[PDB]
Amino acid sequence: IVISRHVAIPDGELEITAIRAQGAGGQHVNKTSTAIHLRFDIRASSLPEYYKERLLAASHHLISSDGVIVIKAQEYRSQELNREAALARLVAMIKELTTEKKARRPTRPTRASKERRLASKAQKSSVKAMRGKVRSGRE
RNA sequence: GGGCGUUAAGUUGCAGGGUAUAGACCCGAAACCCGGUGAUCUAGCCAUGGGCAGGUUGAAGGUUGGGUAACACUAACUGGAGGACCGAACCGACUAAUGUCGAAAAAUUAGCGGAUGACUUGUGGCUGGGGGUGAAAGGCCAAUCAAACCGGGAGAUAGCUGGUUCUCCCCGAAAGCUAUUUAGGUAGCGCCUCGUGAAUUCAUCUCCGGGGGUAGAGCACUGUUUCGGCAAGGGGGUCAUCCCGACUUACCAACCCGAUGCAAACUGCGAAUACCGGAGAAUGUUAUCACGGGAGACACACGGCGGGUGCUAACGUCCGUCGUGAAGAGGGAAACAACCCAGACCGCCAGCUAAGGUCCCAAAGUCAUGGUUAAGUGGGAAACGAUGUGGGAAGGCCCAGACAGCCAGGAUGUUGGCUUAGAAGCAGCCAUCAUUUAAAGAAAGCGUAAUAGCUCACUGGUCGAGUCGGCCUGCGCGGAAGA
RNA sequence: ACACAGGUGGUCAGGUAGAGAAUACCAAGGCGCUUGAGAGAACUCGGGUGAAGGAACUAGGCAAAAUGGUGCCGUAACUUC
RNA sequence: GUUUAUUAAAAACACAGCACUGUGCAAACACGAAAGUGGACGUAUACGGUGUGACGCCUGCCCGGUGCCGGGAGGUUAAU
RNA sequence: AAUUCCUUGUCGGGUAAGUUCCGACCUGCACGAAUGGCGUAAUGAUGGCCAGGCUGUCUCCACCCGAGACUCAGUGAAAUUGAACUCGCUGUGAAGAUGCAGUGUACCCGCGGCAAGACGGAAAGACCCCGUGAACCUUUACUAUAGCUUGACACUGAACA
RNA sequence: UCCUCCUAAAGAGUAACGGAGGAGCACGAAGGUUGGCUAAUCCUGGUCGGACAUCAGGAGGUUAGUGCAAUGGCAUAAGCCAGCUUGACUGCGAGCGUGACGGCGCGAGCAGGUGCGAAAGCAGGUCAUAGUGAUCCGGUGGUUCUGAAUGGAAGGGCCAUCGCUCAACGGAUAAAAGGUACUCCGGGGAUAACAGGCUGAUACCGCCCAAGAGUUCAUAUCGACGGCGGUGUUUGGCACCUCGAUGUCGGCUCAUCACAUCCUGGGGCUGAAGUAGGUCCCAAGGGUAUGGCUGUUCGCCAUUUAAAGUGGUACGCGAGCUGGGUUUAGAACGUCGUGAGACAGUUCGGUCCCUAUCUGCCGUGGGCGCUGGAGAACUGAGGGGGGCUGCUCCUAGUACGAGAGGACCGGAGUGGACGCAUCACUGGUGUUCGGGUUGUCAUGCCAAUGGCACUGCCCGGUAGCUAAAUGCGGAAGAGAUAAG
RNA sequence: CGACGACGUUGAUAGGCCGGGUGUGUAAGCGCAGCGAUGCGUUGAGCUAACCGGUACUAAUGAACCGUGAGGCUUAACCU
RNA sequence: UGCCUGGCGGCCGUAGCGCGGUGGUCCCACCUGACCCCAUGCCGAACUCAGAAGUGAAACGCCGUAGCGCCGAUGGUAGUGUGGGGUCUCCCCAUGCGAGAGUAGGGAACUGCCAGGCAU
RNA sequence: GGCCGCAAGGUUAAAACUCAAAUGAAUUGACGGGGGCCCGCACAAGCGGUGGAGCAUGUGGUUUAAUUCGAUGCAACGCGA
RNA sequence: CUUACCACUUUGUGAUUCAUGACUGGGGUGAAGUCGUAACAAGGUAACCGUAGGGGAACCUGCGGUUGGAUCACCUCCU
RNA sequence: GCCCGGAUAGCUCAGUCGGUAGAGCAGGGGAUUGAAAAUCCCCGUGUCCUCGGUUCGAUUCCGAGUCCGGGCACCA
RNA sequence: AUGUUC
Ligand SMILES: [Mg+2]
Ligand SMILES: [Mg+2]
Ligand SMILES: [Mg+2]
Ligand SMILES: [Mg+2]
Ligand SMILES: [Mg+2]
Ligand SMILES: [Mg+2]
Ligand SMILES: [Mg+2]
Ligand SMILES: [Mg+2]
Ligand SMILES: [Mg+2]
Ligand SMILES: [Mg+2]
Ligand SMILES: [Mg+2]
Ligand SMILES: [Mg+2]
Ligand SMILES: [Mg+2]
Ligand SMILES: [Mg+2]
Ligand SMILES: [Mg+2]
Ligand SMILES: [Mg+2]
Ligand SMILES: [Mg+2]
Ligand SMILES: [Mg+2]
Ligand SMILES: [Mg+2]
Ligand SMILES: [Mg+2]
Ligand SMILES: [Mg+2]
Ligand SMILES: [Mg+2]
Ligand SMILES: [Mg+2]
Ligand SMILES: [Mg+2]
Ligand SMILES: [Mg+2]
Ligand SMILES: [Mg+2]
Ligand SMILES: [Mg+2]
Ligand SMILES: [Mg+2]
Ligand SMILES: [Mg+2]
Ligand SMILES: [Mg+2]
Ligand SMILES: [Mg+2]
Ligand SMILES: [Mg+2]
Ligand SMILES: [Mg+2]
Ligand SMILES: [Mg+2]
Ligand SMILES: [Mg+2]
Ligand SMILES: [Mg+2]
Ligand SMILES: [Mg+2]
Ligand SMILES: [Mg+2]
Ligand SMILES: [Mg+2]
Ligand SMILES: [Mg+2]
Ligand SMILES: [Mg+2]
Ligand SMILES: [Mg+2]
Ligand SMILES: [Mg+2]
Ligand SMILES: [Mg+2]
Ligand SMILES: [Mg+2]
Ligand SMILES: [Mg+2]
Ligand SMILES: [Mg+2]
Ligand SMILES: [Mg+2]
Ligand SMILES: [Mg+2]
Ligand SMILES: [Mg+2]
Ligand SMILES: [Mg+2]
Ligand SMILES: [Mg+2]
Ligand SMILES: [Mg+2]
Ligand SMILES: [Mg+2]
Ligand SMILES: [Mg+2]
Ligand SMILES: [Mg+2]
Ligand SMILES: [Mg+2]
Ligand SMILES: [Mg+2]
Ligand SMILES: [Mg+2]
Ligand SMILES: [Mg+2]
Ligand SMILES: [Mg+2]
Ligand SMILES: [Mg+2]
Ligand SMILES: [Mg+2]
Ligand SMILES: [Mg+2]
Ligand SMILES: [Mg+2]
Ligand SMILES: [Mg+2]
Ligand SMILES: [Mg+2]
Ligand SMILES: [Mg+2]
Ligand SMILES: [Mg+2]
Ligand SMILES: [Mg+2]
Ligand SMILES: [Mg+2]
Ligand SMILES: [Mg+2]
Ligand SMILES: [Mg+2]
Ligand SMILES: [Mg+2]
Ligand SMILES: [Mg+2]
Ligand SMILES: [Mg+2]
Ligand SMILES: [Mg+2]
Ligand SMILES: [Mg+2]
Ligand SMILES: [Mg+2]
Ligand SMILES: [Mg+2]
Ligand SMILES: [Mg+2]
Ligand SMILES: [Mg+2]
Ligand SMILES: [Mg+2]
Ligand SMILES: [Mg+2]
Ligand SMILES: [Mg+2]
Ligand SMILES: [Mg+2]
Ligand SMILES: [Mg+2]
Ligand SMILES: [Mg+2]
Ligand SMILES: [Mg+2]
Ligand SMILES: [Mg+2]
Ligand SMILES: [Mg+2]
Ligand SMILES: [Mg+2]
Ligand SMILES: [Mg+2]
Ligand SMILES: [Mg+2]
Ligand SMILES: [Mg+2]
Ligand SMILES: [Mg+2]
Ligand SMILES: [Mg+2]
Ligand SMILES: [Mg+2]
Ligand SMILES: [Mg+2]
Ligand SMILES: [Mg+2]
Ligand SMILES: [Mg+2]
Ligand SMILES: [Mg+2]
Ligand SMILES: [Mg+2]
Ligand SMILES: [Mg+2]
Ligand SMILES: [Mg+2]
Ligand SMILES: [Mg+2]
Ligand SMILES: [Mg+2]
Ligand SMILES: [Mg+2]
Ligand SMILES: [Mg+2]
Ligand SMILES: [Mg+2]
Ligand SMILES: [Mg+2]
Ligand SMILES: [Mg+2]
Ligand SMILES: [Mg+2]
Ligand SMILES: [Mg+2]
Ligand SMILES: [Mg+2]
Ligand code: NA
Repeated sequence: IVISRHVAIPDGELEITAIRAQGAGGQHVNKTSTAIHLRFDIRASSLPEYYKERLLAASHHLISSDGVIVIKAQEYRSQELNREAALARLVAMIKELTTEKKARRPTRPTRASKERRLASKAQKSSVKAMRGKVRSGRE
């Protein structure tokens, strides 16, 4: 229920229910609801802004069209493991969907290249000057 | 000196208890090993005969004619290969329904795959049990297969269930310790019973001799803890470089000092109760101890008290002590082993009581006296809330008039000089009755930026006689929602 | 185990339509499957039909429906021709 | 094509092809206490085992480990 | 992906909506080259997905034809079964009551039918644990052993260097 | 296995997968004896030398040390330092403590032979408790022992002593790993999975204090740090029932109950202008979606609805149905393992039985009763069924509002779903009516018919039954209340 | 299945019959045209199940059986 | 017989610290010297010996002094055996036992044998 | 895309898009870790030094209020001074 | 009234073409960047052509081919 | 919820058994070069994680915290 | 001997 030094998941918006797992187990998996179905609204949730407008904007299999982080944690057996695991997946995915890429600063050409350009310009011009038709005043 | 003996009479039957070896209280395995019967189903093979309606495609090749130096190549006709196609018999078993004490220990109905083959089938033969065979599933080997069937070892073994058969009488436990490839068995001991022997032996109570370190308490000690003083040393720098700063020596700060607590692994203190002795009275069917025969038992549960663990959860678990149930009926707690009373030898159409009860179901008080409760509280629940209602002690205000009503004044410097573009009697830190009378602020809730104003705090007038809160308290109410 | 919807090798194998030992109706031949008689309810079994819609049922078009023969025209990607 | 008769008919087994490898024929190997028989009245273009499973493109690195093959120098080593 | 936990990854397609499907991306938990890798026309009672058609599979079932079912006559079983004069509820209780407590209802008795209960019937639970139980199977568990293999001795001798 | 503390309830003992530590040794001096001595740590000065070296004095009090853990001790020291020495002896041992036993432990004194001391005296190991191993089988030495005819001897015995992380430490063998989903047998609810039960940590719900947010204002709403409960819906805990069987996910069909109400119905506050909301009381009468994906409860999504409630009922219901999943035996992929095999990891395939006796319930009768007998019609105790609601319009562009927008209250009409009834319509069916038609057999033959082929395949179709077809119902009203 | 409703010769209870309806859809035979298949006339005929209105033609027969004979006792309002 | 001192015991903080004072005929104490018995893990510091000059300074002993330590009642409280009760993770009643700390207060020790000196 | 190939590939054979060049021969030069001659304290042969220490001096750097400006490779760094 | 013809239209299956598509292979340009030096002299291993293999890339290696590659008698005679 | 190996100059690491600071890289300053490389010389780096017990001494020993990969958290 | 780049 914690992300960073300032962003905290207040846990008042963490609608966890317990469903019956999918897979093997015999007569325990049929009858012991252990898959943690974690639901976590995003819009009306009291996380800081710049989180809501980013989570809702991004497209991820967990977050629904109503804007609810949906987790189906059934990778472990007992509800303590599944609850800690679903909370871990939620923490991780909110971390990952709230980290932003750094702003690529687009560079300018080097001053060495600018002077190389101007020197090539001057060299071809120095050639072209004495190139071509010569002027005269005599006949 | 010490260990073992030294005093006693054994022995032979008979009956009985126990042990030991024999199956040894009976029934009950999975299996193991022998010696044999099985390939008339089935897996494979061998030999010898059978079966495959009908309809499709149409290869190689062959002929012919081109085309080639010759091939090559190509066209037509021909021919009929194929684990080829469609499909009946035949073989099989993919889907579904039915059937599931069926018609059938696996079928039937409708569909389905192969259907000239690595096919199918008839007759006969061969391969055999840790062996056969296997287009491999651990499949099949006579409805039986991760080692067939029959007989024998064999009554295997079974620390495991189940059962144990007539009667009466006396005594009558344990589910603990220790040890265990040991935990659900067993052995010794503790507990039971039957004998033998031995002492005031043992028990109860009283007095006396005792040692504890628990409850309690305490902080001299080990840790811990909050304050305040004491605080030098750490301390930022505004200690200025080698020397340092009366300020920071606010912070920290050991100890000390004074107090405040806490502890199972703390004790400068320390009970009750148990326990060990000594002595004595009374009582107790000698209940004590030693030896000998026979055991059972070593899965205990609850309740009270002291505790560990758990969450001061569990009808949880693990201990100590006691009791009960187990192995104890009866009365009571509606029913309810373990809670309360009480320990049933048999009979009685007798009586007194215990716990519990007395209006009716249901035996007994509509008992007596004095109170409380108004909620079915009694007859389920906490924090908390409440002018519910008894009782107490005390305090405040009161016939110089008490509290509440009542028409009603309560204010000019008080926008106060005052972030003053308002915080105006009532959004500013600051204060600022500071005159007037009995009273009245440089004032609370409102337009609150306040004038425009409201009430308001306070005094007076009537009314007149109780009133104000606060505490202890007893019984109550709300909090109090479930299939 | 039964007077058991099972299994059992070989031969003969007619007419009409059909390619035909499939199939449908028949001849020679054989049998009416060893309890019946009523009634005409649920419900089950084997079936027929269905408005409108058409997989919305569902695990899944299981089932059921549908197509289905001969002759002629045509017949794509892909290909090991 | 075959399979779990009697709940699995498949992606499982087989399969033609491929490779490794043993085997010189009294073959290897197997059933046999042995004789013998199969292999096979076969002879390396053949047999047995192993793995993969038509066809096309292919099949990369490691010999440290375990196994197999080769060595015999040395060490250790049995009966005697 | 027959391999992928996160996972319903992301993207595109398909659908109005697609955890499956198809095509890609690669972050391959844990593909990978004859214990084969990749692709592949044909084949497949093979697995997944889609569309056309078709229909009672379905909203939503309705009617009808037969065989049972039901009544009559004949023959006539079975599983099960302590006994029975065999109610509901709330509670108690070896902790999910026909039987106990309290209470309410219910004249005795059949026939058709349903199946919630009688912890219904069937199978001394195939799950789990225990047995100082068993079987098979695996292996660099232990102990052996068949077989394969070395050497000595024997059958086995001679001459020579 | 052993040692120490606590738990341990003031004799001993006393358990737990309770809380804390340690040992598997060391030392011929770290023992004995005689003699002697007394710390740690602060303060003050002193070459290096100081935070802390050895140095001197004061304070202190054992707060040091005891070879090693903890406890009990220790100053007469058991601590520290010196000289001599080996009593770290040999044979015994009154008594006693502790053990079920095996054993363990303390021991004054006696005989011998010693050390220390002047001597009394002390000394058979260390301040104590840990530092360990039963028997068997053997080894080596010694020996008044035995010695298979006799003498030897081998061997055996007694004494000394050696070899066992036999540490699973009372030690089953000198010698020991696994799979079984191919399983089998004996048992257990003594002991697990589901279900039930006890509890409620967890979960869900409510309440208390409430700083603060809310342009100001704690409460329109939310509520920080904290606190008190309730429910028995999850996950748990425990193992009470069931292991001589209680079938388990989901689905379908059938419901039933609670209210902690999703809609409808009635209210309060509102940061409620109106519509619309938010929240909190009352309320269970009725209603509460179809689809795509997945086996899914769950969820996402599309589209509706007035609403798409939360829960109990063996997380209802399989002697009602399915079997996709989970769970058999086949097979494969990834991974692990050398291998058998294994995987709450996938993937393809995979037998779901029962004739209802009782209770229950849906209907339906027989007997008898109710008092002469009989046929009718009823009263009505009591019980059951039913109770849902949208849209449009008028009220009215009215109230309100700046305008967009837009009422309450009250009427009307048409729908949705549900139920009852019926066949006049629309139809379906209608194998019992009529016709068409393929093949074939027969009626001698043409014609006409009949049989059989699913009713042969079809086209129609009467009555009846029926829904998709039509009509009708939810009331209005009254009484007594709920919140208010 | 019991049951419930109707009727049992003074009868429409069922069956049949007549008529009607409804449905199917122009029967067979005959005649004509056509070589024939077929078509046309008779001919909206024929058949018509449960429906409707009637009609004793058949069957619902006289009977027999069960149920009987004034209804307990005691108290109370009256003629007695 | 009384004072003082020495040695050895009783008891082991009422019995000890701290402050203040007193002793030197005797005893004790320091002290002289270490030549000798003897010792210093170096040193007559310690021991040891031979001595007595001086000293009561320390130490020792004696008398006041509570400043401290220490002892500490009566009551009450906690706790508890036993038997009941409850509003039962803790209390109450009856009865029995009765703390710890604290309070008033106490408290500057008492005592035995022998030896010596002093005074009788 | 076609035809061919088993395959690697071959063969037939474009366009979008950009660039004002891409090229061939030949001259002069520069360069070669190309050749051939020839030379200079270039190497070799030697002698003595620098880098090592201190100092003077100048720069680079850092600092300052400025540390004035300029050279900055041989050809600046006891340089203009 | 009906018979053949044929528009329009509806099927089913192709053909071609146009636009479009996750992702991808190359290309060109820009080029300020990174890693190398392959080529140009004997470019320091001559280069290049074909072909096959490998590698991060220029390219490297193998087989064959071309010169569009620079000196080419470095212990010698007298022949 | 732990547990297996772990916390070391500026960095990759070594390395012992109480009395360790060792290697390599890198870096700096030179040497060369026209200059950057590449090379050739010279130079020095930590108290062995915040710690908390022990010991006369902590990196070598036992426990909280960074958690490195992870290992397990399975059975009906 | 190999021995890059502005
Ligand atoms: Mg599993
Ligand atoms: Mg065996
Ligand atoms: Mg035989
Ligand atoms: Mg067929
Ligand atoms: Mg066929
Ligand atoms: Mg045969
Ligand atoms: Mg198998
Ligand atoms: Mg068989
Ligand atoms: Mg066997
Ligand atoms: Mg025997
Ligand atoms: Mg037996
Ligand atoms: Mg008795
Ligand atoms: Mg036991
Ligand atoms: Mg046992
Ligand atoms: Mg205490
Ligand atoms: Mg303390
Ligand atoms: Mg204590
Ligand atoms: Mg026990
Ligand atoms: Mg018993
Ligand atoms: Mg009793
Ligand atoms: Mg009783
Ligand atoms: Mg009773
Ligand atoms: Mg009770
Ligand atoms: Mg209350
Ligand atoms: Mg018969
Ligand atoms: Mg038969
Ligand atoms: Mg036939
Ligand atoms: Mg019959
Ligand atoms: Mg019928
Ligand atoms: Mg049909
Ligand atoms: Mg019909
Ligand atoms: Mg239809
Ligand atoms: Mg239709
Ligand atoms: Mg359609
Ligand atoms: Mg669907
Ligand atoms: Mg089908
Ligand atoms: Mg069909
Ligand atoms: Mg096949
Ligand atoms: Mg076969
Ligand atoms: Mg089968
Ligand atoms: Mg078969
Ligand atoms: Mg294969
Ligand atoms: Mg390979
Ligand atoms: Mg090798
Ligand atoms: Mg070898
Ligand atoms: Mg996906
Ligand atoms: Mg998608
Ligand atoms: Mg894909
Ligand atoms: Mg391989
Ligand atoms: Mg393969
Ligand atoms: Mg009968
Ligand atoms: Mg009950
Ligand atoms: Mg039934
Ligand atoms: Mg049963
Ligand atoms: Mg069993
Ligand atoms: Mg004790
Ligand atoms: Mg005790
Ligand atoms: Mg001594
Ligand atoms: Mg100093
Ligand atoms: Mg010692
Ligand atoms: Mg010791
Ligand atoms: Mg032994
Ligand atoms: Mg002899
Ligand atoms: Mg043992
Ligand atoms: Mg043991
Ligand atoms: Mg043992
Ligand atoms: Mg398997
Ligand atoms: Mg039990
Ligand atoms: Mg359970
Ligand atoms: Mg505020
Ligand atoms: Mg509030
Ligand atoms: Mg149990
Ligand atoms: Mg448990
Ligand atoms: Mg228990
Ligand atoms: Mg139960
Ligand atoms: Mg069970
Ligand atoms: Mg309510
Ligand atoms: Mg109600
Ligand atoms: Mg009503
Ligand atoms: Mg409802
Ligand atoms: Mg459950
Ligand atoms: Mg269920
Ligand atoms: Mg069933
Ligand atoms: Mg179910
Ligand atoms: Mg049931
Ligand atoms: Mg199948
Ligand atoms: Mg299936
Ligand atoms: Mg009702
Ligand atoms: Mg009609
Ligand atoms: Mg009709
Ligand atoms: Mg009809
Ligand atoms: Mg005829
Ligand atoms: Mg005819
Ligand atoms: Mg016939
Ligand atoms: Mg019709
Ligand atoms: Mg009303
Ligand atoms: Mg008529
Ligand atoms: Mg006509
Ligand atoms: Mg006619
Ligand atoms: Mg007292
Ligand atoms: Mg006291
Ligand atoms: Mg080309
Ligand atoms: Mg030189
Ligand atoms: Mg230098
Ligand atoms: Mg120099
Ligand atoms: Mg110059
Ligand atoms: Mg090159
Ligand atoms: Mg070169
Ligand atoms: Mg190069
Ligand atoms: Mg080159
Ligand atoms: Mg290479
Ligand atoms: Mg950790
Ligand atoms: Mg450089
Ligand atoms: Mg270095
Ligand atoms: Mg570069
Ligand atoms: Na190898």
